[PDB]
Amino acid sequence: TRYLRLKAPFAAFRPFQSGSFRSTTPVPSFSAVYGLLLNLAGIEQRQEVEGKVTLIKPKAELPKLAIAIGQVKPSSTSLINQQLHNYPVGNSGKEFASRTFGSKYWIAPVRREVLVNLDLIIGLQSPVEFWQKLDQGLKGENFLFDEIYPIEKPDLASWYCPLEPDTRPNQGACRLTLWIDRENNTQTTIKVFSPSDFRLEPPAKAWQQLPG
RNA sequence: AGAGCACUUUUAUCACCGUGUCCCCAAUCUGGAUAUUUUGUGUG
Repeated sequence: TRYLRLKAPFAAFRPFQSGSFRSTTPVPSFSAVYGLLLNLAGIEQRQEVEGKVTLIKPKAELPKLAIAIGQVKPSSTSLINQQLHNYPVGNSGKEFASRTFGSKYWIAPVRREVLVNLDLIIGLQSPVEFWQKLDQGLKGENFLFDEIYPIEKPDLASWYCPLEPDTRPNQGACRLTLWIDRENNTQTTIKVFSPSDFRLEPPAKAWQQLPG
């Protein structure tokens, strides 16, 4: 129905299972977008549990919505190499096995990278109740978001759309994730996405319906 | 409350040492601002 714009000076979207060296994507993943939308709604996550894993999210009940992503200006990236919180991968021993109070004791720096600027025009098709809840949360009683204001109708920009095995893409993102829980599952099938540069509204294929 | 973003860019250090821009030189040589001009006119 109605959509909104946002911007931020710095951002970072680390792909999962990156390993030692971290990376990022020019466009935030769908799951991160959904998490941001849920956080702004003022509704907490369905899971309240603590342990080895803390993403136990059954899909039994969750508001339905369709999400599109826009991009107005390409952004470069930079890298910083300071420190990282290592997880032991070797038998190791000594001091780590002595104290053992949330130890994470071994430390070794490698790398990581961040973005230079972010400005997106996010598109949402949601029921009226969810939009009203968002309005109440924004107006009522990690350097990721700076400010938000709905300027839907003006300020056109490019969009993204999945591509079928034909022709060739340009300036396309590497990987994208729809739904994921950090345990044994099938992850997501569709990975490749490409942008299209045209002024008017995105096509019907651009909108993607999230299972959650 | 966004695929949970911490635990690290950390601790010391003289670009130092000696070194005359020095030694001679002329702005020199001549030239009539010259030629004429009444402060005149009257008052106890």
